[PDB]
Amino acid sequence: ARWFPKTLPCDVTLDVSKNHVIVDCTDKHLTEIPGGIPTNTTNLTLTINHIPDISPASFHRLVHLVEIDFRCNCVPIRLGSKSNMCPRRLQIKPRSFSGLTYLKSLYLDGNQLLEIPQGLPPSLQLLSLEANNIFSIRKEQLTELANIEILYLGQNCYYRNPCYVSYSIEKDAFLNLTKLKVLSLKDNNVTTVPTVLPSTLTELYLYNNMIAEIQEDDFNNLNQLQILDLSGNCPRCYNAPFPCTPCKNNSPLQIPVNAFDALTELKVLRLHSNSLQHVPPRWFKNINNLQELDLSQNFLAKEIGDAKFLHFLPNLIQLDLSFNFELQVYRASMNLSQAFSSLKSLKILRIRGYVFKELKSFQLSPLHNLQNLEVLDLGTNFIKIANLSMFKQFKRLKVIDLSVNKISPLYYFRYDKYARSCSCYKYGQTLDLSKNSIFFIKSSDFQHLSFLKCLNLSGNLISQTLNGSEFQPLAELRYLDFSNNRLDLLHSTAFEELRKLEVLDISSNSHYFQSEGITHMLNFTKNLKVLQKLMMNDNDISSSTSRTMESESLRTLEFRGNHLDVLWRDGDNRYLQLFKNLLKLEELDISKNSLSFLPSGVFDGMPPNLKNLSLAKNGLKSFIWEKLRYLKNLETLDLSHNQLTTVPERLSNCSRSLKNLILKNNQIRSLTKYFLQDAFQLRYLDLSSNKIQMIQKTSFPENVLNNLKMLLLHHNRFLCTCDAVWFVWWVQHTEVTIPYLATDVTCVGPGAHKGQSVISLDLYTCEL
Amino acid sequence: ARWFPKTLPCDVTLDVSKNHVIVDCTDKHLTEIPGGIPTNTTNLTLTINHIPDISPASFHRLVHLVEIDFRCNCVPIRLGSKSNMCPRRLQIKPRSFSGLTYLKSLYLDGNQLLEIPQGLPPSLQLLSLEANNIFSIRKEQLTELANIEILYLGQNCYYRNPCYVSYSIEKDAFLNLTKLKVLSLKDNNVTTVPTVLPSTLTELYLYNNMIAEIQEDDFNNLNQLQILDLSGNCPRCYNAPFPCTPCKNNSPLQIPVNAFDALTELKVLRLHSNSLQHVPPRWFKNINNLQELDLSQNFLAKEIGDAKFLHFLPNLIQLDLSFNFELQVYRASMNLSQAFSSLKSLKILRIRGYVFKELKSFQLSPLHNLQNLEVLDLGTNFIKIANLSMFKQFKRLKVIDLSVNKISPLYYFRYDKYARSCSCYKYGQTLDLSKNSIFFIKSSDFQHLSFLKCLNLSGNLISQTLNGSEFQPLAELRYLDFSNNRLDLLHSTAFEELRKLEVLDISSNSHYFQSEGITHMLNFTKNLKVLQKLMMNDNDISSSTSRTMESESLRTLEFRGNHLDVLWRDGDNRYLQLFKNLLKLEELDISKNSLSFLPSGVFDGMPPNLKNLSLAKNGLKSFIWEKLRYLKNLETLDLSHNQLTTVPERLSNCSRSLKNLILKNNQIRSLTKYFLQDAFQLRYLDLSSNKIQMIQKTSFPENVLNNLKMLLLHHNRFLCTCDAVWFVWWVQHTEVTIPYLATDVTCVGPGAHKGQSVISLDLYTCEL
Ligand SMILES: *[C@@H]1O[C@H](CO)[C@@H](O[C@@H]2O[C@H](CO)[C@@H](O[C@@H]3O[C@H](CO)[C@@H](O)[C@H](O)[C@@H]3O)[C@H](O)[C@H]2NC(C)=O)[C@H](O)[C@H]1NC(C)=O
Ligand SMILES: CCCCNc1nc(N)nc2cn(Cc3ccc(CNC4CCC4)cc3OC)nc12
Ligand SMILES: CCCCNc1nc(N)nc2cn(Cc3ccc(CNC4CCC4)cc3OC)nc12
Ligand SMILES: *[C@@H]1O[C@H](CO)[C@@H](O[C@@H]2O[C@H](CO)[C@@H](O)[C@H](O)[C@H]2NC(C)=O)[C@H](O)[C@H]1NC(C)=O
Ligand SMILES: *[C@@H]1O[C@H](CO)[C@@H](O[C@@H]2O[C@H](CO)[C@@H](O)[C@H](O)[C@H]2NC(C)=O)[C@H](O)[C@H]1NC(C)=O
Ligand SMILES: *[C@@H]1O[C@H](CO)[C@@H](O[C@@H]2O[C@H](CO)[C@@H](O)[C@H](O)[C@H]2NC(C)=O)[C@H](O)[C@H]1NC(C)=O
Ligand SMILES: *[C@@H]1O[C@H](CO)[C@@H](O)[C@H](O)[C@H]1NC(C)=O
Ligand SMILES: *[C@@H]1O[C@H](CO)[C@@H](O)[C@H](O)[C@H]1NC(C)=O
Ligand SMILES: *[C@@H]1O[C@H](CO)[C@@H](O)[C@H](O)[C@H]1NC(C)=O
Ligand SMILES: *[C@@H]1O[C@H](CO)[C@@H](O)[C@H](O)[C@H]1NC(C)=O
Ligand SMILES: *[C@@H]1O[C@H](CO)[C@@H](O)[C@H](O)[C@H]1NC(C)=O
Ligand SMILES: *[C@@H]1O[C@H](CO)[C@@H](O)[C@H](O)[C@H]1NC(C)=O
Ligand SMILES: *[C@@H]1O[C@H](CO)[C@@H](O)[C@H](O)[C@H]1NC(C)=O
Ligand SMILES: *[C@@H]1O[C@H](CO)[C@@H](O)[C@H](O)[C@H]1NC(C)=O
Ligand SMILES: *[C@@H]1O[C@H](CO)[C@@H](O)[C@H](O)[C@H]1NC(C)=O
Ligand SMILES: *[C@@H]1O[C@H](CO)[C@@H](O)[C@H](O)[C@H]1NC(C)=O
Ligand SMILES: *[C@@H]1O[C@H](CO)[C@@H](O)[C@H](O)[C@H]1NC(C)=O
Ligand SMILES: *[C@@H]1O[C@H](CO)[C@@H](O)[C@H](O)[C@H]1NC(C)=O
Ligand SMILES: *[C@@H]1O[C@H](CO)[C@@H](O)[C@H](O)[C@H]1NC(C)=O
Ligand SMILES: *[C@@H]1O[C@H](CO)[C@@H](O)[C@H](O)[C@H]1NC(C)=O
Repeated sequence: ARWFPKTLPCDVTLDVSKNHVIVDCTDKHLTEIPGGIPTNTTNLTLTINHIPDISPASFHRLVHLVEIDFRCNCVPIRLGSKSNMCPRRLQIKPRSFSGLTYLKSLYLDGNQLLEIPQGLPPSLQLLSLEANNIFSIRKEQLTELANIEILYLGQNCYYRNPCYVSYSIEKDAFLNLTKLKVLSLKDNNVTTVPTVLPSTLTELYLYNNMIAEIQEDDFNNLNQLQILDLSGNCPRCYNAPFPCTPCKNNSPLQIPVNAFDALTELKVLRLHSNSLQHVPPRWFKNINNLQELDLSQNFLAKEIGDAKFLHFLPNLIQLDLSFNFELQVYRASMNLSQAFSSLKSLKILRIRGYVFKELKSFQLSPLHNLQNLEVLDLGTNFIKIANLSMFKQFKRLKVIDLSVNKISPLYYFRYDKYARSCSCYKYGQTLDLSKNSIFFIKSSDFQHLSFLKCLNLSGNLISQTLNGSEFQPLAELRYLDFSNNRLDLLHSTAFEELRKLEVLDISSNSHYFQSEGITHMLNFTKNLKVLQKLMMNDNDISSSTSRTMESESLRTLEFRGNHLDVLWRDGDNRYLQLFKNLLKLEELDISKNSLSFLPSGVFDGMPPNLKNLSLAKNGLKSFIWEKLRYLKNLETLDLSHNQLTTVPERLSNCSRSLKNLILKNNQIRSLTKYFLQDAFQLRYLDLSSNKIQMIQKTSFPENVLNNLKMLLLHHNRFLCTCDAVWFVWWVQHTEVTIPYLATDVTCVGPGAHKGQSVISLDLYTCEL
Repeated sequence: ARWFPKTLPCDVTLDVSKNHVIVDCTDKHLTEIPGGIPTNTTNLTLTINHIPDISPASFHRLVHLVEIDFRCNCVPIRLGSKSNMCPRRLQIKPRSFSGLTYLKSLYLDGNQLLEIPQGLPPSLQLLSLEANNIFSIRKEQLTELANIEILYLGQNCYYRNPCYVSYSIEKDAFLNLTKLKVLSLKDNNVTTVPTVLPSTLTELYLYNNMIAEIQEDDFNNLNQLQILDLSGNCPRCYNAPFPCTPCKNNSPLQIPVNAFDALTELKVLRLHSNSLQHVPPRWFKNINNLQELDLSQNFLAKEIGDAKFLHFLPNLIQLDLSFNFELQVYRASMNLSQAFSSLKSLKILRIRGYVFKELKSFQLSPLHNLQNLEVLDLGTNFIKIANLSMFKQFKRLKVIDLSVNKISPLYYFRYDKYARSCSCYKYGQTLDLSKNSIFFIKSSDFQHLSFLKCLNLSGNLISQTLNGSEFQPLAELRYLDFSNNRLDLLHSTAFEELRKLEVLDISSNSHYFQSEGITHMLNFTKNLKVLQKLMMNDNDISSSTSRTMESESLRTLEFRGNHLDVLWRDGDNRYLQLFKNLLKLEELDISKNSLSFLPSGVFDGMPPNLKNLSLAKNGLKSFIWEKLRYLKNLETLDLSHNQLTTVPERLSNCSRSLKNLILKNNQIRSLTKYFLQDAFQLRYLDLSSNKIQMIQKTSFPENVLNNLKMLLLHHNRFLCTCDAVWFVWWVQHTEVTIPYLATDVTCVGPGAHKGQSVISLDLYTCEL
């Protein structure tokens, strides 16, 4: 019971520990900075709005501001919305920030600014001006930034935001920024490394530029540098999904052998897409502490078979040599140099896109005694042959990734993976064979792999009648992803040899379920004694040879994207107890099953401990709410995206345990007279995207409403007449969380009130 | 144009040739028969409504009625809607039909009637009472039906509409119906064939009943019978998708060897699902003219290898022996008796669900000299091996169907396929291998099959880099369905050996398009010199190695379900001419491509003769209508299911050629002042399912409206005030075809008019 309603269209959080008062106005369709922002505001976010200008009046009384995030109020045309394009660039008048003596962070990215804003306070530590039109850096324009530590200037001149000229940086522009630690000049059309840079730099990003050559002294004074990224300078442009201009004569980025001598603290070196043909060992002479090295998207296929530089990297943790294939060559094998054995600290090795026909055990011998190796990624290599038993010498690994290959019996190609916008590994040893050509499996294929905990066979070509003998050696397996295959459940003994199986995914195996009159033994679960979760989504199941699925252990069943409407055809009672004997089942997802109605017997046929039931996206037109009495343990009921027109007369007379009721996206036009009357257990109600006009106190008693963790009412058809007097007052003065109050909890009428938020509604004429 | 607007909620057609006045009130949510039905009405349909009763007032003036179709006004609970269930059965008071002296047809199906309606006129020839609760036939209740020719009484006692007792038919109930030709007692729980039936019967349907035995004299007097169906009496219940009770001791339907002796005119005999183990030749002794024989869903696997009865069927056109497999037996081969060679007239032979491992050439030798054979269907047999070259001896066939098998290098199971509700074959010789396990193809696989015109490899496991050598022998092929495979377009020479290919379907081959950084040669079309149509739907294409697709012959390209939003990413101009060099292209479907906007250059990049463009289901939020000037041959533009808010100021100034404009399912709230001014080529406009409130005369000039073949305005937000005076009058008096006028061209306001049809609107108060 608030005494003064909050009409400000921003979320106001109070973090009393750090004295911070956070005002978040992100994406509120604002054309001006709203009035009434708290005077003690420390963090103000006005991101994704259409405020055309900043002036001394903008933050006049907000003297305690430590951060202003004013991003994307005039986003460049190619990066922004075409339905609501920005007409003019953001105008910043003088003395807008100079009075803010506590300002530490200022983000003005994506506003089409032509110059670095001046009159900034001396307390500023972070300045961000990405995706603007600033492509000439002058020393006089950086004088104000004396105490700056982090400076983002990238994305001011590239294909999604062109400047039509080379980027210019005056000599020693950044040299006297004595506290500068992070400098990013990525995606800027830069032609040379700016010199002299301040020796305090810890991170330097110069990737996706036009730097053809590094001078031997470009990084001579950067003895504190930890991260250096020169990627995308002389890029490898074959199959580039973005406009890509390589260096002439197919030349690499020219780096002198002594260019990194001063970088004794370097931990990360990124040389992705630099068209490199050799990696001279001399580069890493003085770099002893290097931990991450990205050499992907170069022409290093031959170098991988020699790689003498690896002898100088005993502390390297991560090495990436992906997409170094030679065009038009299909190598018979992967030639890894013996030098890989000197990478004592290596945890992750990635060599995708090398392109070779057959993987043999001895080709991985240089990796055999790398004691800290955790990930070996050889995906996207068009490997046709691989004896999986070779991985018996790789039991210590966490993931063996052979995904996207031809084995049978956006990251590397995105322009800027760090661009700013406006899984079974946890089970243990994983062998990922997903998106391969395995059409048939036999026990001998998995010999010597009894240590595996997860096997991903998703997206293979397996059209087999499994009988419980195919995975016999996989005694420790806990997770089997068999999705996107053609499983034929002729035998109820399928998967029974996987005695420790906890999760089975057989989703998207619709092939044999789509053809009429063939056997489907859905009772196969009875033999899996420790199975906790079963997924059989998108199988188009409309028939079954077994009338009951049984399990003493299963807790979760996902059965979405099937045809329970056909199995439960009215007059056919045979499958109304299909899930009844899944005695420990707690979660059942039967959404997207074309259930326009539920026959009588479905609720009585549910297993006894059912907690979360989803009947979403079914086209449900009616629902006998009283039948929820059968589900004595129901806590969550999802009826979203259906065609329901009513709520129960008494929700308490339907379920004594229901905590979360989701009714969003239905056709509800009104609530029953005593809907939530005495439903004291309800903690979450979603009635959003319905057609409710009125809500009276009898339907929504305050003794129930105040207990709610959340109440969603947005996108309804609220009629703001004098009959809505209680609802409007309650919404304005309630502590109960209701999202979208200042953006989509609106009056649709009458007249004057059409389109008006109920939070700003004044109904004084109703009490004269 | 019209002086008296039509306010009747039914469609009224006038067929002056056959002298009919057709009034169709189907599915109009009627609770009473509407007043003002034309007195000359001959055919009155009131199907799917909620009219609770019929009385002498119902058809008082309609003396010229020849047909009353009053079906499904009180559909049985298990067959009808659960959101709007019928409360009480249809009440028919006396003298409702007795005055209709020209009534020839009366359909009262699905109304929960308890007895055969009495007081029917003597002119009645067809009476239909399916899906009612009439399960006792008495001779006295049939005396009124003296001139009846067709009588449907089925579906009155079965699992979807139970009666809880056996069906009763009095002795000789139908005997004195001297003109009865068709009698259907299907799905009725009948225990014996009713006798004596009138000798004038041409068709008798007794399927899906509890008849365990046929007496030798049950059909002794039926010398005019052409169709006899006794299916589903002692059914084969393995994998039945409906409640199925077999005859005890697994006994078949017992048919004496001489039961069909009087049926000299029998053309169709259906013995589907009768658990038959033998087919005695003696059954067909006096049946010389039999044309169709259905013996599917029996236990005739052994009989197929003997089948001496086939020697007595030289005129048989269609033979079905599907789903006769022995449970738990996987035969090595198909044993077809040599007796099949005596089926001289056979055109269609179906033997699905026989279940055998290997198909060999000599197993089909009994079929070699059957000169009229057109269809050989061996689908759903779990065949693992088959030399496709064997079909060189079957060049005369139209279709060889091996669909749903395991070959590698609802019809038979529906309860009642004739239940009443309330393709490349045209190219020539087709070989259907769809839904098989072919993972790799080579030229030799298709040796001796140069005669084929269509090959369906849809839904196989082909993950190959085709290079133009795999289909070398298929010189005459015109249609290749390669959908639902894993095509890898590494080579632009794929499919080039198919020199006569007119249609290529490579839809749903998304596998290799979903993985980043691999080659995709979309320029492969250049080599296909007579290709007319290319389908590459649902491939998730977001990248391409070729910037242009080329073709001198292609007329139709389907590219729906891809990611042109990614290929045409703003700032990337490389693929804006992807379709430009498809010089003869007339139809382009680029719907479902996530195109929230179209970058500049898309329209200029279109090929010159483009006539039909679909941009449906894209989430398009804006559209520069002026760019249609580039498409000088555009005739059809589909912009349905998008988020457009406006129409062009003057459509004629955007396109001089546009004839069909589809804007249904958008967010349009108003039309421009002169929208259709001088749009002389416009013939079809769909503005349905938008949010239009008002339409003024200026937007819709009469010289343009009079050329429209159709104008769709339904499901809008029409505001029926005095400002809508022109629109309301025009809708009422126009001759332009506007569908859904009496069901979904409604006022949403103000007050009194909410929910009212604009056709029934009286605005006389606006002119006083
Ligand atoms: C087709 O006709 C048969 C009879 O020829 C109908 O079956 C009969 O149905 C009734 C009602 O379901 C059965 O009676 C009940 O039996 C149970 C069990 O003994 C008893 O507890 C009840 O009090 C009641 O007496 C009757 O036994 C059963 N007869 C046979 C021989 O099965 C059948 O329902 C009809 N089909 C349809 C679809 O209406
Ligand atoms: C990781 C990036 C992959 C890009 N390349 C690829 N994209 C796609 N789609 N498929 C590919 C399959 N392969 C293997 C391959 C390589 C070279 C040659 C041709 N060499 C012969 C000429 C004389 C020797 C044939 C090959 O396979 C049949 N590379 C592929
Ligand atoms: C047309 C309806 C098909 C119904 N049956 C079927 N439903 C489904 N899903 N898959 C099937 C695969 N097959 C072939 C088959 C038949 C019998 C036996 C068992 N016999 C062996 C004991 C010694 C011989 C094994 C078989 O394959 C492994 N029939 C199947
Ligand atoms: C309010 O602004 C301050 C200052 O810009 C933010 O402080 C940063 O918090 C992160 C952790 O989230 C630290 O890693 C940084 O070192 C802090 N920066 C400075 C300069 O102190 C703070 O996070 C902002 N709060 C919110 C919620 O926006
Ligand atoms: C990067 O800088 C180059 C120049 O170094 C820009 O290229 C020039 O662009 C103009 C306008 O298109 C042309 O008239 C010149 O001929 C180009 N010069 C050269 C050498 O190519 C380029 O546009 C800049 N990049 C971006 C994305 O703006
Ligand atoms: C109007 O009713 C007559 C009589 O019921 C229908 O006539 C049938 O037309 C079909 C198709 O030509 C014939 O096969 C039937 O034999 C005719 N029946 C009789 C009894 O003559 C006519 O089709 C109905 N018209 C419409 C459009 O409903
Ligand atoms: C591996 O590659 C190197 C060159 O990179 C070559 O010297 C060596 O002989 C190759 N060995 C094998 C086994 O291919
Ligand atoms: C696979 O390798 C194992 C050794 O780990 C060996 O026993 C087995 O025979 C090999 N099989 C094949 C097909 O090479
Ligand atoms: C298996 O791999 C697919 C990708 O091919 C991925 O979507 C899925 O999450 C993986 N399974 C698990 C359990 O990690
Ligand atoms: C399962 O099939 C394999 C051959 O694939 C066979 O060795 C095994 O005996 C079968 N299992 C049973 C229970 O017959
Ligand atoms: C599944 O049901 C069949 C009968 O249809 C039975 O033979 C089989 O043992 C059942 N399987 C399990 C694991 O209960
Ligand atoms: C689904 O049930 C699990 C317990 O089985 C619970 O952790 C989860 O919160 C439930 N989902 C919701 C939305 O409450
Ligand atoms: C609870 O609901 C049932 C069904 O609607 C009804 O019969 C019962 O009377 C209700 N309780 C009360 C107190 O009326
Ligand atoms: C074919 O089946 C019949 C019995 O139906 C048997 O007499 C005959 O020997 C069988 N021949 C072959 C080749 O299987
Ligand atoms: C397939 O049959 C043809 C005869 O038409 C023969 O030439 C060919 O060798 C056979 N192929 C195989 C794989 O047996
Ligand atoms: C190929 O078969 C599939 C069914 O497997 C069918 O949907 C498709 O229409 C067939 N292709 C043609 C061109 O008839
Ligand atoms: C295409 O593949 C076949 C089969 O591997 C091969 O014989 C043929 O030489 C290939 N074509 C070319 C042009 O390499
Ligand atoms: C497709 O383009 C490639 C170059 O990217 C070229 O080698 C090939 O000949 C082209 N194919 C056709 C059929 O034009
Ligand atoms: C126009 O082309 C579309 C496909 O883009 C097609 O579905 C439609 O039937 C065509 N209409 C006419 C009148 O040609
Ligand atoms: C559009 O209308 C203007 C004004 O009448 C005219 O100048 C122009 O030529 C027209 N363009 C087209 C494409 O009809």
